[PDB]
Amino acid sequence: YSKIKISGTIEVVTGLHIGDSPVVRDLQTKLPIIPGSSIKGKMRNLLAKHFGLQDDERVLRLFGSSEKGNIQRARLQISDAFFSEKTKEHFAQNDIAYTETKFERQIERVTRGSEFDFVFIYNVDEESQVEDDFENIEKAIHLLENDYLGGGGTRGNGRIQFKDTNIETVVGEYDSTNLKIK
Ligand SMILES: [Ca+2]
Ligand SMILES: [Ca+2]
Ligand SMILES: [Sm+3]
Ligand SMILES: [Sm+3]
Ligand SMILES: [Sm+3]
Ligand SMILES: [Sm+3]
Ligand SMILES: [Sm+3]
Ligand SMILES: [Sm+3]
Repeated sequence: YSKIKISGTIEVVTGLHIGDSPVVRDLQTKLPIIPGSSIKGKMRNLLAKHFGLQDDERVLRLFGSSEKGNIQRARLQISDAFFSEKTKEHFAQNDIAYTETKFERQIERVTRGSEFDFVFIYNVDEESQVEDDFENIEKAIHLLENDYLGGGGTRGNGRIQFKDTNIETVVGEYDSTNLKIK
């Protein structure tokens, strides 16, 4: 019943729109946010499509499902990803813009170079499957990085990168030191 914490940074590589059309924002700070659901759903679709080369246990067990029939609980809890303090300070001091509005309709985007702190929590529901689940999480990441988040994907927008990923057992004594994403 251990929990493993995956934390790191999501960096924007090309303008990010998650919804004339403003980007979604934290109510508390009015700063852009990447919702966990955005991340969850995109990683699920992508990893499903990957394996599909009728659901797959491996996708189900990490992400769960809201769909008919399913009872399987998600091992992987995905937080909202928040505008990093490092980003706020740097952009403030150097008069850098963290959003910009362009014509396609009028579209707000999070600027290249903005970074968000992210956090996944992994529940060890079945000790024998941790290694495989962690390979699959990694694969999901890589697929998201060779794809896109939110809108404007096909015109090259919404490219993000994961980096500085730290793995740590925050509940229980499960030995997670061998685990690595990248
Ligand atoms: Ca570690
Ligand atoms: Ca610990
Ligand atoms: Sm389905
Ligand atoms: Sm095996
Ligand atoms: Sm590996
Ligand atoms: Sm990459
Ligand atoms: Sm991809
Ligand atoms: Sm990376």
